[PDB]
Amino acid sequence: GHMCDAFVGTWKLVSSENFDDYMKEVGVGFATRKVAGMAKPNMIISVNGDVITIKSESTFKNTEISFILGQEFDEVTADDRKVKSTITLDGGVLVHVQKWDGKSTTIKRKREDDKLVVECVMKGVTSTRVYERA
Ligand SMILES: O=C(O)C(F)(F)C(F)(F)C(F)(F)C(F)(F)C(F)(F)C(F)(F)C(F)(F)F
Ligand SMILES: O=C(O)C(F)(F)C(F)(F)C(F)(F)C(F)(F)C(F)(F)C(F)(F)C(F)(F)F
Repeated sequence: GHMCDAFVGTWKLVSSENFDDYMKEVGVGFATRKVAGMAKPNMIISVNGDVITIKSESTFKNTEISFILGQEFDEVTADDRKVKSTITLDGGVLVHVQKWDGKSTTIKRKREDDKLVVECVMKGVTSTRVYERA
């Protein structure tokens, strides 16, 4: 169970680019966009056998997803979309696709330098969020 060894630990947000535009394209409502943009989340990534957990903690809301690489699962996103999610390990990157309502979005969680970078894409709109170790 070593696929995710470069991701495990705790992380805190450094910077965010185009995040509100990404959320707009996804369809997130105004108030959720404003709370999300204001959060300084702490991310916890952990491995228990085959099951990986990604937890995001912020002042007003936490999320927690647990999954096996390659196995589709149900996710209720923070903006309350009911999506079908699959996360795979491709070239050292966690590639997460969410499918719902005839639409898709991809969240790539990757390593760059000493950082964990989250790249979100919806119909050509890309957000880049950089985390440092907590
Ligand atoms: O509208 C809500 O219910 C909310 F709580 F404001 C929220 F925006 F969804 C949120 F969950 F807090 C959040 F900000 F989106 C978040 F916590 F999920 C996040 F985006 F900050 C993180 F990065 F933690 F996921
Ligand atoms: O920083 C991250 O870990 C993240 F993955 F980029 C994310 F911010 F959590 C997010 F997935 F983009 C997101 F915030 F959850 C969201 F934008 F997708 C959303 F729409 F679910 C919400 F509602 F939280 F904004």
